[PDB]
Amino acid sequence: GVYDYKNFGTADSKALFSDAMAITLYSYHNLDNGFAAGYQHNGFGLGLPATLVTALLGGTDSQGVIPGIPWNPDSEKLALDAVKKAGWTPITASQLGYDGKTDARGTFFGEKAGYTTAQVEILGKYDAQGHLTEIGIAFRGTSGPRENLILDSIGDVINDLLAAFGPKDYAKNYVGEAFGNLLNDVVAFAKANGLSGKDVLVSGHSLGGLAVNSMADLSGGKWGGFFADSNYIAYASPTQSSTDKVLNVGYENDPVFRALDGSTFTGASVGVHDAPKESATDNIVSFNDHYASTAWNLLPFSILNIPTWISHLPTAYGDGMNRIIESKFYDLTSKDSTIIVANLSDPARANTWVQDLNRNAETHKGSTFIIGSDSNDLIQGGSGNDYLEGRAGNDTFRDGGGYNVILGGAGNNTLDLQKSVNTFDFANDGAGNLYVRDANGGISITRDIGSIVTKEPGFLWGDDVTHSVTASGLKVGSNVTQYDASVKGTNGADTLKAHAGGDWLFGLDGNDHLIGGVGNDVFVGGAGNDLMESGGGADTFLFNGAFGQDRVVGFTSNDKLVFLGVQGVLPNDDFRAHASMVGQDTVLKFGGDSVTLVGVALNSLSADGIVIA
Amino acid sequence: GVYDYKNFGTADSKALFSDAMAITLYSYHNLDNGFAAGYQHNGFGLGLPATLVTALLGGTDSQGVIPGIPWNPDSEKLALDAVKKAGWTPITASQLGYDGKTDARGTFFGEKAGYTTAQVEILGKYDAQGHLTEIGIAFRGTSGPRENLILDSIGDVINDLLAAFGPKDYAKNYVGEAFGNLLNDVVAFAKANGLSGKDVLVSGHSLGGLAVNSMADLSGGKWGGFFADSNYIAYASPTQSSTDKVLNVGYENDPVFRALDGSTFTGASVGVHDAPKESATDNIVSFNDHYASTAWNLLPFSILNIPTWISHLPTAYGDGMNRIIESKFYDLTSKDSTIIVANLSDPARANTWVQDLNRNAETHKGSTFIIGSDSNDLIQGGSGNDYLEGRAGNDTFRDGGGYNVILGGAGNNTLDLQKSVNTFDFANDGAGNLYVRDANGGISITRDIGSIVTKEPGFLWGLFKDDVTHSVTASGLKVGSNVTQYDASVKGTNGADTLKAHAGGDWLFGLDGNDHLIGGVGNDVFVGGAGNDLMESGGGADTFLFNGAFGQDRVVGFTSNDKLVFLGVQGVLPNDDFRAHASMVGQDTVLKFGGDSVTLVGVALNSLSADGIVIA
Ligand SMILES: [Ca+2]
Ligand SMILES: [Ca+2]
Ligand SMILES: [Ca+2]
Ligand SMILES: [Ca+2]
Ligand SMILES: [Ca+2]
Ligand SMILES: [Ca+2]
Ligand SMILES: [Ca+2]
Ligand SMILES: [Ca+2]
Ligand SMILES: [Ca+2]
Ligand SMILES: [Ca+2]
Ligand SMILES: [Ca+2]
Ligand SMILES: [Ca+2]
Ligand SMILES: [Ca+2]
Ligand SMILES: [Ca+2]
Ligand SMILES: [Ca+2]
Ligand SMILES: [Ca+2]
Ligand SMILES: [Ca+2]
Repeated sequence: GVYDYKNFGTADSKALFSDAMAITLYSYHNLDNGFAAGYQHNGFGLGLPATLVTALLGGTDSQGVIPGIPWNPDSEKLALDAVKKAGWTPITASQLGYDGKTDARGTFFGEKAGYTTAQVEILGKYDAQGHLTEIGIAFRGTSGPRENLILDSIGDVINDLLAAFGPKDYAKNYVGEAFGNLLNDVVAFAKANGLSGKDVLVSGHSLGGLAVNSMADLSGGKWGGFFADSNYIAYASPTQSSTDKVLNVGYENDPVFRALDGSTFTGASVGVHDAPKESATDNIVSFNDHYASTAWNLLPFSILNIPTWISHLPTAYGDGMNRIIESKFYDLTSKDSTIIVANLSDPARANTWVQDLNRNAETHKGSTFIIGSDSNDLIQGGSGNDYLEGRAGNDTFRDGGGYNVILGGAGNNTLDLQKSVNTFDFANDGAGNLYVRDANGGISITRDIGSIVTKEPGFLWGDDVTHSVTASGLKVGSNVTQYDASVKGTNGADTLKAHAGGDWLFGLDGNDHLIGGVGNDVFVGGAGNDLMESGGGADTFLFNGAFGQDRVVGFTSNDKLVFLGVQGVLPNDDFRAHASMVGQDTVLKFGGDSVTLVGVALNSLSADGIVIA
Repeated sequence: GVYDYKNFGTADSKALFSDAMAITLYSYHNLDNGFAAGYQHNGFGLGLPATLVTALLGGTDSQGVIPGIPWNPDSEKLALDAVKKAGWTPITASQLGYDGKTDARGTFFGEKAGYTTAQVEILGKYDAQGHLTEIGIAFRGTSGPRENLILDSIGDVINDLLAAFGPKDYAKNYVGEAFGNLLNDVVAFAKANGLSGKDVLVSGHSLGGLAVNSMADLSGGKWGGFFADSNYIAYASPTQSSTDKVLNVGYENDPVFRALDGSTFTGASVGVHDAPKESATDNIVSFNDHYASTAWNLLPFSILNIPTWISHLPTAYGDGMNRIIESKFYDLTSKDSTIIVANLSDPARANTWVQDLNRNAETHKGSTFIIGSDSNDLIQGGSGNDYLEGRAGNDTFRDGGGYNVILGGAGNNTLDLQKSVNTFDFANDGAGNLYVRDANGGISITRDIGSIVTKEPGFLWGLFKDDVTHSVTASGLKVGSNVTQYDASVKGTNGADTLKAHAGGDWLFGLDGNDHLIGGVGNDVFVGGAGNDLMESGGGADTFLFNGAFGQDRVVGFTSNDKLVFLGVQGVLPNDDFRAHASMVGQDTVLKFGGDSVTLVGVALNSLSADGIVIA
């Protein structure tokens, strides 16, 4: 998964992640709530003035920067309710025996001159019998309490500037100078509750992402080494620690994120700074109204260009990245997977195609994941290999080519092929998958998409035609575009045999024996350990999901293997990364799943006969 | 005067400038009205969020950036009405026979791709019979009509960036590209009406300042040389044309003003770029809440720090610089005079002293002018020479020493000396001038200050200090039963007088008329006043005060232990010493200040020393 961490598996990494996000969101106390709401209703162009009104005064359903407006919700109490729902309760200065500053909310404040506008939250996770099981440490980014916002922010900005322009280790020592004492009292508190360093999660966003990396840098030497094996997940940090301890998560179009290298100011710092970084997720795009805008991007991408900071705001971090966590494609992803997160306003969502523009960023490689919203989206895949997820709402998909998985989600979803129905082949396995094969051999596996739009010039001489996806073909009323010749199996073990003319063969679940003929067949073994025999001709073998340990017989020169939505594909992996000889057979391994090409020598294979997506 | 332009002289360059400002303000259509009104109420600190709310939404007495809010006044009708009160009526596309684009307000829009967000107003002044007498051309700075604010602003800023980072001469050609055809129609429309270039005023703020400079650069060679003798007054321009045609007016703490040199982006462009520039007013400060604030100024001054942009906003340009135009000190000032303008919010004004902090600027030289508001101000003159102006409102002054003029204005005004009354001498000519002399000989001439505050030794034998308020009366400073006496005086009349000092030493007040002031062996202070006066020392260590239009005077007996003091006199350029004003005429040294002069009978110029001739 993109957020895999240390040697925690997929699931434990995600749980860690969601906690870090939750405690990071709490540390801001819903300050950008008003912005988020104003933006969602108004956008970031014509209606940007109105978005900004809401950023300051919120509305009936949001609180902006100004406190005590009666018709606003109590966003701060919602912020506390939210963190508790996640399992976290602030630990009082009283429980730690801390003699430093806190405010009425229990927020801890930096200890030394020049660090007094620093903020951190210390939080506990308690079990059923009420024992402490985990400590959360969330460092607040730039900004402070609504009561002292401007003055507090000015302090933070001096600190930010010192990170870039001051003592060489300024950023590294930030947490030592700000919370050295608080953290000794935290070490004592954990000990007293039977907790070690492994039971501590450290998070924060922006300046607080800097703090995360600071503590990681200091953790080997300070606090008696107690925090050395703690969990560090930082969001939108300008810096990266010199350790291997920190997961640095951000949107590649957030200009704050990785602004420094790892704390060095460079020429890149005030422009695009998108070089690959070991600690960072390199390729996550917040597809927001700014990113999508042609007008906005006539201006230079720069941390100095304030409008670009929309991509920095923490609510879109929490909302967009949560949907990456929930995604059906999640386990396909890794740290540097290209992922496009639908983050448009309501009015831009109505007329803007979410797509990989690759704006202001190094060239994206490998497959692309586009993650929709729970509202009606317009999603456009590229000409390469795509994973498009609609989620809820009535979504419409386009895609430019290659090898794709398109999941409609809930709602009434539509795939717009933009071309004549006659340039495609359709098949359906009877188990919720519609296969679309285009004139170039690219295959899309589609689910929950009930309408296909095609352009028919020589029926509508100037021309969209809408086909329903049914068990008997694609239908325009009573008129049928037939699926390609198929043999459908069951979720039991089946023997399936192709006709001489070629068939799509659908094992579905169970260990199936698929017997090709002299024709060009398409083999979909399905889940389970399948035996597939070519029988001659130019055959396609397609592998998707947790496909099993398959055996392929009679595979030749003119045959194609297709891997799509399978485990362990690093950006731009080719077949060689997954292939070995075992005996006389070539095996291709994808996570725990495998294909054995019986009697085929590794050296006879060509990347053009082997598609990895 | 600070805004003297070409050879129009004091008064006509003032009226020119007020015209330039009036049309510059119109071009913005009151876009910053809600900010100005928000700032005045809330300030720029704790109140900054509320200030921005008003900037966007206005209120019941202002319109912010957002159109169509029921309870706002029509700030765009107010702007039209204001430009009309100023004499101007926008000229229509039909009158010009212009085939380009205009919007519902008559505003003209740029002509070519990449200039479509440029805006200009073309206006006409008409006489009593309705004949065109003048054309005004007012280019809009960054921003556009409210209906399209953001997208229009993005275009403008792209233009700003190309001014710095684009083709050489991008700024020079901007008006050529944006409005080349419009200008041809304007030439033809002016010729049609009997006008030449000299009847054209060109103005604009920010990017419109850049546009003033572009048009000046191009005027020689384009549109047939027609506007080569036009009038060019640019506000807050980041650039300066390569010509001698443009008055570049700006606040020195405005980060946009002079950002480029004169079109070149340098290291200083992103910081302080306060180098003297021939075409520009180098030393005018907007004393606003940002400038005042120690916390804000922790942050580096840069066009890249958006808060510093408070000093850029047009209403504070119109309002501050109008007070400059109106000042009783106006005609003392020149292009590079140090001038501090009171621009504080209502909450900042009650507790912040207006003073020359010299923040984020080259060291200020010469006398300092501090201009107040029509509210109650706190004004702090420096240890050098100051001209302090309260205007209306109940004002309070402090001043750190030197030679000063302090005009209280209307209201109940107070001079706070911050030390014992015993360290000052006081004199009064009976004509409204109260003179305050400190322990070092520094003189302040004050008018319309009815209260003097002193800090006196108090309880426990001076451990504690008392603040005592004295009333200025005919017989002295008075506190209850205690009178602080004026220094011994002889007062003349507004006709010709002969006045004689007693040997103990007197202040000799000639007043109007040509007076004969006879000093004695004591230390006298001579104030010939208006008219041509004859003043003889008599010996001792004497002081001769010259202020205003002091006439042609003759001083006899001036020696090495005497002192001349020029205060509030014409033609003192920043940091002038006497040598810029001194010549020999036969046996006599002559000092000249505009049309006024002092002749030091039989003193040789080369025996003089700056110690004995104070110029302020
Ligand atoms: Ca803070
Ligand atoms: Ca990237
Ligand atoms: Ca694709
Ligand atoms: Ca959706
Ligand atoms: Ca859907
Ligand atoms: Ca089966
Ligand atoms: Ca199977
Ligand atoms: Ca076959
Ligand atoms: Ca299988
Ligand atoms: Ca504009
Ligand atoms: Ca200056
Ligand atoms: Ca002074
Ligand atoms: Ca006043
Ligand atoms: Ca007289
Ligand atoms: Ca006289
Ligand atoms: Ca004498
Ligand atoms: Ca005289």
